[PDB]
Amino acid sequence: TENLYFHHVLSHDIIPASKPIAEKLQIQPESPVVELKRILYNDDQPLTFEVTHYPLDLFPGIDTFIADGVSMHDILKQQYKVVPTHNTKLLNVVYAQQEESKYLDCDIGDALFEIDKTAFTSNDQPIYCSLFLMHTNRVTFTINS
Amino acid sequence: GTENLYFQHHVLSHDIIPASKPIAEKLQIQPESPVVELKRILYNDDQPLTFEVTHYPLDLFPGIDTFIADGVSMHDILKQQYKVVPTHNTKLLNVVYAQQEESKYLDCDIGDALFEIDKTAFTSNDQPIYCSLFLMHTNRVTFTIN
Repeated sequence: TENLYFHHVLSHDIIPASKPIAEKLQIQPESPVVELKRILYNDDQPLTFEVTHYPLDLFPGIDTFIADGVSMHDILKQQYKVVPTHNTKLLNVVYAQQEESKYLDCDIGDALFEIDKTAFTSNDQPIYCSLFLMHTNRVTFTINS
Repeated sequence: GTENLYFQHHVLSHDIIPASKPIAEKLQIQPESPVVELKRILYNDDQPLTFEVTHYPLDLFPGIDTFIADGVSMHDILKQQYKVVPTHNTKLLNVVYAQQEESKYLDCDIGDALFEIDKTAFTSNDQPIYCSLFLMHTNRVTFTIN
C-alpha cells in the first residue's frame, strides 16, 4: 500500500552491452552503453532501485551529464533533441540478490516487482531501457482502463 | 516471460450472499446487500492460470445468477439482459499469499505468492457495476503495459 501508476545516483559506468541489452536497444553486440544505477526513496525507505542503459552511440557523452538531481529526460531533450513518444513495459516478480538486498534494504531471496521498460522515440526507435525493482511488500500498482 | 496478461473458463460456484464491507464499498451499495459471488477458473492448458471471484449486485441486476453457466460471457449477459456495457475500470495490482481455497483451485502450495488484480468496472455516470479479484500464481504470468 503505496501506489505506483501504470533520487540518488549510485553509479554510472560505461560498459559493453550484454545480449539482452543490445537486443532491447537494437544495437551491435558489445556496444558501449552508460549503466546508470539510481535509488528512489520515499521516505528514507528505498522504494525503487533503477538500472537504466543509454546507448553511447546515440547519445555520445551522455555520461558526463549524470549527477544527483539531474533529470535525464531533460538532458535527452535539451542536449540531444530527443523526447520519448511511447514505452513498452513488462511486469514480473524476481528474487533479490546481494546487490538488490543492499540497496533496497531487504533480505537476499525477497520477492521484488521488476518493471522492464523500453522507451522509444519517433519511428519506433529505442532510446534507453530501464529495469526498476521494488520490494513487493512496499508498493501497489494502479491501472486505470 | 511466461504467459502474458496484457494490462490496459469453468464455473466453480455462484452463491447469493450478503455484501461484505469492502464489496459494498466498492459497489457503492447498502451494507449486506445481496450479491452474486461468481467463482471461475481460467486454465492455460491443464494449468490453472486465473482464479476469479466477481460480485454482481442483485439490486442492479435482478436474477443475474440465473444466467450463469460454463461458457457464458457475463459481458454478453449484462449487455443483452440488462442493456449495460462497461465504459471503464479501475484496477489495482498487489501480491497476496495463497490460503487453502486458492491453493486448491490454482494447484499450488498454501502460502505461495500470487498476483492479485482488484478490478471495479463502471458504466455511464461513473456507476460501479461489478467487482472482480483475479488471482494468478507469480511463477506463471508476466504482465505487459504498453
